[PDB]
Amino acid sequence: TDKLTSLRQYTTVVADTGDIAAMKLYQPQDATTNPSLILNAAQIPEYRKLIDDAVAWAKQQSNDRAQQIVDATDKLAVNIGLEILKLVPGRISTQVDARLSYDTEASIAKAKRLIKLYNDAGISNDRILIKLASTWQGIRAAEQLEKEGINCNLTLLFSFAQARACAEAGVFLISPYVGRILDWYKANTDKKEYAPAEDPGVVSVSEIYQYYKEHGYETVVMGASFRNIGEILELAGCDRLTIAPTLLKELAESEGAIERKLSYTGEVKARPARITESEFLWQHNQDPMAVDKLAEGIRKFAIDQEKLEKMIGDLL
Amino acid sequence: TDKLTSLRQYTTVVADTGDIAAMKLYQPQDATTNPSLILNAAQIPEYRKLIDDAVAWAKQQSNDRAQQIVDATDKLAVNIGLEILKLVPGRISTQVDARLSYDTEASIAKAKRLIKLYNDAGISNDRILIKLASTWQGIRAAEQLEKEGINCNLTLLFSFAQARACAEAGVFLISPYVGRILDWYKANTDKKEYAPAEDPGVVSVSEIYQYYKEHGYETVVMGASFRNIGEILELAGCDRLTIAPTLLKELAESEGAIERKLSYTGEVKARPARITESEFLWQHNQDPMAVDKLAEGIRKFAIDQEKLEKMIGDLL
Ligand SMILES: [Cl-]
Ligand SMILES: [Cl-]
Ligand SMILES: [Cl-]
Ligand SMILES: [Cl-]
Repeated sequence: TDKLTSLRQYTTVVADTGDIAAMKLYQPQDATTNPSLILNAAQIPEYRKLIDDAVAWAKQQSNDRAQQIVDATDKLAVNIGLEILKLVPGRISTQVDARLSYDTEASIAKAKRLIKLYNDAGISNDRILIKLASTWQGIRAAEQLEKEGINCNLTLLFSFAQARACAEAGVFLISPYVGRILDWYKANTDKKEYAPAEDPGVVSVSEIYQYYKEHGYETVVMGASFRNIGEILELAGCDRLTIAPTLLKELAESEGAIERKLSYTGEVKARPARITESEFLWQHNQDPMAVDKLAEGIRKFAIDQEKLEKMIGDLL
Repeated sequence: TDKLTSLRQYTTVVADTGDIAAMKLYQPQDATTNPSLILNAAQIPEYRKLIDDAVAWAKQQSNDRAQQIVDATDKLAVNIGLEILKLVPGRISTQVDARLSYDTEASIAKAKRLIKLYNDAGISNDRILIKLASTWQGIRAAEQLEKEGINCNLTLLFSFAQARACAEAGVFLISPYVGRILDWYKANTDKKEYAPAEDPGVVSVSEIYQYYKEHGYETVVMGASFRNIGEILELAGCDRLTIAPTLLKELAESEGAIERKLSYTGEVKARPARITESEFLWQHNQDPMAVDKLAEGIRKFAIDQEKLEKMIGDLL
C-alpha cells in the first residue's frame, strides 16, 4: 500500500489546485481553489474555453465595462469550479476577492453573488464552500452566511484567537495554514530545522483540533498549505487535509502504511463564554506570527485578484 | 550656538524620560513617560518616596488587594507626573495600561480614572495628555475623551491610515514613531544604512506633517523614538519632538545653527470623507511595517505594565 491510500483511512483527502488533471488522477473528495490557482489554471490552453465563456456571459449580463470585468472574473472562478465538480463528489472552495477581507457587509454580498452564479448553473449550496480570510470581519460575515444556508471556508487561520472565534461563529470549515507558519519561524528564528512533530504549523493545527473536538464543535478542521509530506503525515486523523498535486504525488509514490496521529477520545467539555471582539483582537495580536501572516496573506491574494482582473480586462 | 538651542526656534522640545534631573537640565516644554520609563525611574533611590506615597495612598482608598495594586500603580505614574509638572511649564504624558489597547470602553474608563487622580492632586486637564496606542479602538476612545475635555497623545503611530484616522477624530496630539520604523526596515531589508532624508521614519513623519497642515488639522505632530540626532535634525520644524536625554545631550553638545526642514507654506485644502473602520483596516494592513510594529509595541508596553504591577504587589 501507498501513503496516500493509507491517509484516506483517517482523513478526507482534498486537492488544492484548479487543475482538473489532478482531480482525475487523485480522485479527491473535495477541491480547493484560490485567486492565484485560478490565475495559474487560466494559462492552461485547455481552459481557454472557460475564460471565453466567462467573458461572453459577462457581456450578456450587462453593458458596463467595470461590471463586465467583475462578472467575468467571478464567472471564470465559478466556471472552473463547475468543471471540478464534474470530477469530485464533494465541495468546491471558491475564494472571495481578498480586498473585501475587512468589510463584513461587502463580503456577505460577494459570497451571495458567487452562490447566485453557482445556483444559476444548477449547483446547490451543499456543493460549495465560500472561502473568506478569517479576520473578525470575515468571521462575522461567515456567521451570517451560515444562517442563510451558505457554507464557508475560513482561511488564513493562524492564531488560536482566530480558531476560537471561528468555532464560536459556527462556520462550516476552517483552513488552518501549516506551511506558512513554518515559513515565519524559519524567517524569524535561527532554527530552520524541525522534526515533523515540532513543526510549529503542525503544533498549531493539533492544538486547534484538540480544542475543537474536546468542546464538540462541528466546524470541519482542514489543514492547508504544506511544505513537505512530513507535515501531512503528522496530521493524519485531521478531518480533512487539502494538499497540492506535487505532494499528493509524493504520498502516492511513498510505500508503507501510516498511523493515525490526531485523535480525541475523551468526552465533550462545557464551552466558555464567547470571545468578544476586544478579547479576540488582544489575543490575535499576542501572536506575532499570526499578526504578520494574516495581513500578508490578504495582501498577496488581493494582488492575485488584481492580476486576474487585468487579464480579463484585456479580453473585453 | 548649539543645535538644541537652534532646534527650539523651529520645534517645541519635549523630554522623553521620567527622570526629573533631565527636566532641570534641558528645561523642556513638555515631558513624556511610559510604563518602562516609570519602571526605570522607580529604581532611582530618590523616587522611593513616590512609590511609598503611592502604596500608602492606595491602602487608604480601599482594602481590597487587587484594587490596591491598580490604585498604587496608577498613583505612582501620577506622582511622577506631578514631580515633573513642578519643573516643566507644559504637558505631562501618562500612558494607559496597554492591555486595554483594543478595548474602547475600558480605555475611556482608564483615561478618566488617571485624570481623576490628577484632578484630585489639583492639576487641570490642560496640563495632561493621556497616552493611548492608536489602534482603531484607541482612536475611537480618544475621539470621545477629547469631547469630554480630556486631551490625548495617540502613540505607536506607524501607518498613514493611523495618521488619517487620528486627525479625523480631532485628537490633541499624535506620536508618530521614527526609530522603530527604521528598526523594521533594517530588519526586513538588506539596506541597513540610510541618509537622514531617506530614513523611512523621517519620511513617514514628513508625509504625515504635510497631510495634516495641508488640510488644516489642529492635531499636534510630535515625532518620537529616535535612534540618532540625524533623524531629529531632519524633522526640524515638526510641531514638537520628544527626545531621550542621551540625544538631548548630543544636541546640546553639538555646535552650529541648523535649518528648518519641515514646513507647509500653501493654503489649507478641502478634506475628504472620513475614513471608515473597514477602509482603515484595509489601509493599515497594507503596511507590513505598521502591522508588525503597532502590535509589537502594544505587547511590550503591556509586559512593562505587568512588571510595574509585580513590583507594586511585592510592597503591599
Ligand atoms: Cl472576505
Ligand atoms: Cl458583490
Ligand atoms: Cl492585509
Ligand atoms: Cl489582519
